[PDB]
Amino acid sequence: LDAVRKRPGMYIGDTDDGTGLHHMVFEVVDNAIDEALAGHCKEIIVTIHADNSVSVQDDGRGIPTGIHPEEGVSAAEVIMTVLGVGVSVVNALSQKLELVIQREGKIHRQIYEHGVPQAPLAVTGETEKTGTMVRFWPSLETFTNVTEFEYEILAKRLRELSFLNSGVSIRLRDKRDGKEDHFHY
Amino acid sequence: LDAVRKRPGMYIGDTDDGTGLHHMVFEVVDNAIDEALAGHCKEIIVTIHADNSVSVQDDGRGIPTGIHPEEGVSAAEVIMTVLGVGVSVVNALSQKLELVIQREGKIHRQIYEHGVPQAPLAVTGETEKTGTMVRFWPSLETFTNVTEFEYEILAKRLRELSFLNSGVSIRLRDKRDGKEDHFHYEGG
Ligand SMILES: CC(=O)c1ccc(O)c(O)c1
Ligand SMILES: CC(=O)c1ccc(O)c(O)c1
Ligand SMILES: Nc1nc2ccccc2[nH]1
Repeated sequence: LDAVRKRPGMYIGDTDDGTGLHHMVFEVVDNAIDEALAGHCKEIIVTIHADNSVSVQDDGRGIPTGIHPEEGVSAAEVIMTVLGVGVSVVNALSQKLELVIQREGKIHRQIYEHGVPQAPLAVTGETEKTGTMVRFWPSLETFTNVTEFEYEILAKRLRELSFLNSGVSIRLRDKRDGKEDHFHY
Repeated sequence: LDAVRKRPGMYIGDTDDGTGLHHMVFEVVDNAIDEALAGHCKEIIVTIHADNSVSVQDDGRGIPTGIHPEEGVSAAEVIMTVLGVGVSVVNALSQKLELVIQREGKIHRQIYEHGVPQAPLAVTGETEKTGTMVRFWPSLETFTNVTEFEYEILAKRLRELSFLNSGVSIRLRDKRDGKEDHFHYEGG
């Protein structure tokens, strides 16, 4: 991931004018859409939190949790840490990232800081539901000037995606001012 | 460097009791002694700064600055970013690291933060002198509990090192209180 950390702008886009900041959300949403497509309910929830983080949930199968035979770590960790530009870019440029996977009757959790896992992916409980959730806090060392998520930039792109991905429900929620939308074709 | 960032304790040692913290200085000092040994004058200066950073400088040839054919970056950057334990561990576990190389009449400067170079190695000026200087700020995200450099730990070790490295002048300076030492054994 140091190649991404060296030149963030080349992977995510301009880190000063707000282009890169919002692309972080869109990269995560692309992965959530693929997961939503192969599930049953087919819904995604993008939430802007009051502390300037964004969470993207899907209700799909849950991304794979088993150990990757080559890398020797969880398959999820390989997705989050190894080089669509990839969510590993988003992880590398996030001062914190929380991963939650609901799969095969179990809830799995992992925390990253600047792309570095704080511990191995771990089973934290039981559940009937399935899906994946990523909440990330953009690194304020990387992202300058425009540091706050504008609602309408996200709403605009998610609207475009809802037409292209006709089977998927996309909800957008802003916890700062209570604004919300529901894009579905 | 992510392998070091994943488990800092495995590379630098205990990051709570202060032993790992001081190992950061001694790893850089071992590289400075290697560079000093290649010259004739051979002086090293270790300085504890008032902001709890430590600088280590030598007056040797200066570490290589040319672009590495495979890696596509300066040889200096390769040394600082590719995995004693190596300086790349020190760089990875420093919230800031400043590199200054004087070589072939040119001053070269580069800044790192948490192992990540902020720009490519750059010729910023001219010089009659040669040598390498590394100044690092230990990462407070990694190093907990004991976060300040004890003068006595460094002074004791540098004194021991002086007797193994003949002709190498080792100066220790503490800018917090003005305390300084000069270890120079000229045996053989
Ligand atoms: C990282 C990843 O693969 C991913 C998949 C689904 C998600 O809902 C998400 O937020 C991230
Ligand atoms: C890391 C390295 O090669 C190095 C060489 C000389 C030095 O004086 C120093 O502080 C570091
Ligand atoms: N603050 C901060 N920035 C970092 C960049 C890479 C790895 C760890 C880091 N901690």
